[PDB]
Amino acid sequence: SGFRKMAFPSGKVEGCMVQVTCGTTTLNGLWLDDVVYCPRHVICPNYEDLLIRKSNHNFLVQAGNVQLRVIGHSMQNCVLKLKVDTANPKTPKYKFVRIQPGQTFSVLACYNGSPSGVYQCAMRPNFTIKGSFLNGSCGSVGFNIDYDCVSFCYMHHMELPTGVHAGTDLEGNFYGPFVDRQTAQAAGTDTTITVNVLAWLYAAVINGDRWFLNRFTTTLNDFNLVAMKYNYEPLTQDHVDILGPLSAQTGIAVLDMCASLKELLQNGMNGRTILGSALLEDEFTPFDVVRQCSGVTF
Amino acid sequence: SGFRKMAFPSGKVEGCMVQVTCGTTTLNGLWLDDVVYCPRHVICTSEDMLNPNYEDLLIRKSNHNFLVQAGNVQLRVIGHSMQNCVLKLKVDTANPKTPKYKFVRIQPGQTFSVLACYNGSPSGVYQCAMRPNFTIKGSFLNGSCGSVGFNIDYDCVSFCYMHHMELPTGVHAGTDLEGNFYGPFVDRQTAQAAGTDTTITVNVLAWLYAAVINGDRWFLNRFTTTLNDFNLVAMKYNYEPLTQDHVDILGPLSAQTGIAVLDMCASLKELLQNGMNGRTILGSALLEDEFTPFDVVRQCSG
Ligand SMILES: CC(=O)N1Cc2ccc(Cl)cc2[C@H](C(=O)Nc2cncc3ccccc23)C1
Ligand SMILES: CC(=O)N1Cc2ccc(Cl)cc2[C@H](C(=O)Nc2cncc3ccccc23)C1
Ligand SMILES: [Cl-]
Repeated sequence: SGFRKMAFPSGKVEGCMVQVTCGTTTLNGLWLDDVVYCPRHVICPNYEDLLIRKSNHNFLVQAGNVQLRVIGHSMQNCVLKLKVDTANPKTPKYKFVRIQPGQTFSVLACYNGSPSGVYQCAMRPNFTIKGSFLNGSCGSVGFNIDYDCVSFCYMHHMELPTGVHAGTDLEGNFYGPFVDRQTAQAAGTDTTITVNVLAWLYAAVINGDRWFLNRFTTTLNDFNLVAMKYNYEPLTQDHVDILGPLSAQTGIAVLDMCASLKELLQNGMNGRTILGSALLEDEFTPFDVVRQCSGVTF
Repeated sequence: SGFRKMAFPSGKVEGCMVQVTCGTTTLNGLWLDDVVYCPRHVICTSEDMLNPNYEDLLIRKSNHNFLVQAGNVQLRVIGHSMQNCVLKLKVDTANPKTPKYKFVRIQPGQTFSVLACYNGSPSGVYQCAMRPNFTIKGSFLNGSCGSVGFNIDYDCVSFCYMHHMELPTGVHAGTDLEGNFYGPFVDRQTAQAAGTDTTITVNVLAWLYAAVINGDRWFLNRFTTTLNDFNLVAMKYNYEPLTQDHVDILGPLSAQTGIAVLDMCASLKELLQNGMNGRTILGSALLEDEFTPFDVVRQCSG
């Protein structure tokens, strides 16, 4: 029993965190094989013009108390790829994956190439992450651990005026309509990840919380009309199919749980809580619920 | 900016997780140097659990009865001893991944990270607080026994909890790394119940200071309170009494924000009375109590 916002074990990622210094700028790098990946704003804009003026010895890379010598440098979108002489012995089995909004991942927050914390995050529908980052956190990575392979999905670049965070996949492609420079940028209007709220309602049912259940069901269209009114993401047939295992395990049809969410959206919690929360939680995917309520290890 | 329930990087702890098997029972062990620490109930059957004489059960065991597995490598148990409710399995290999570590016993309200494991394999990390009733609100399934709670301060891992059992209310009970239980619990299947829980007041105030540091000031008021009047109100909402130690501990946050601890107490009294009125504090509709004053300073400064 119990339901916590759980992150993947960070160990495999910790062995990849390095410090990247270029001029006065210090941020984090991800060292995989003989390449160090970091936000290209470390050189700061005409990034091709700024990069051509740099030599390899301008980038000081530090792995623990050991300096790595940079032998090459190239830019891929908004990421700088610093070729180094030493291949990281702690390099795990890894993939670079771009995630979709609503998908969750763990963030290993670092300062000066040193991991300080791990937390669970969701890619908001507005392509921002509600993270916890201070200055120096740039280059901190987001990941999922699939069996023994680390899927790198996020590299932190900046903080938006509302305190939310923006970053790229490991190929330098930003999540959202953001750019890596000091200009007027704002996070768009956010929405609730519906499939994730339903998944968390199934996790509450598995944990004995059933007060919100009702005898009612709904059509997917009737629910999507209600969801749109509360700034909830449209629920697709794919989401309904994805919730299938949880629906079979609890005996509550996805549209039956949708009718519960409909009543929670119109009537509220009425002083009650679900899994210790007075708000409907949307940062647990259906897979996160199955992994935590069945016990998958890495 | 931002405030998250943040756990410590688990890597140092992951390199210590092993699987301990005794007959049919399988649980996790913490391998530090040449010793594997695990709950002593690994020697028990499900029947024995009501009234087990652990000294009697342990004297009947030999070293080769304990199968210890570190990854895909079986470790050879060369000795065994019991220290309170922990079994210390001396092994023939010192863990090369052994970090700088300390065994620390924590007080209620203190927080720590939990690396939940099954079969010596880490599956997740989350943040926890030792409840005032000496239980932890964890996320644990069968086979999680032996999972550890820790803090990482600088480069040293402070081991503070080892998971032993789940109480009937879904909450968890365990020991420090010396085998001493937190709370009036025993490693037995006897009728045990978690006492009435209370909110860790110093932690709620710390989280209100974190909200102030992050620009949330809606809940502040023009009032102050005496410490005694705050506790008289706090007790009515099942909040832990706030001591002068707590007031002193909140000093740095009070200085940083400019809001006296007893003024922050007056805000809390008002939030208890009024509720949130559809508003949130740090993305939460409830008053959060699993962030200590130390956690807030570390997350809001470095
Ligand atoms: C002065 C400032 O805030 N910056 C401007 C900026 C613009 C564009 C890009 Cl790509 C990066 C950045 C950096 C930036 O967002 N850095 C930071 C990242 N994550 C959290 C932070 C929390 C407090 C401060 C900085 C943080 C630096
Ligand atoms: C009732 C039961 O399964 N057990 C009886 C018991 C009594 C005393 C001691 Cl010290 C240990 C234990 C074990 C126990 O609590 N194991 C478990 C630990 N953490 C979460 C669990 C979640 C579901 C099931 C077991 C869990 C086993
Ligand atoms: Cl303590």
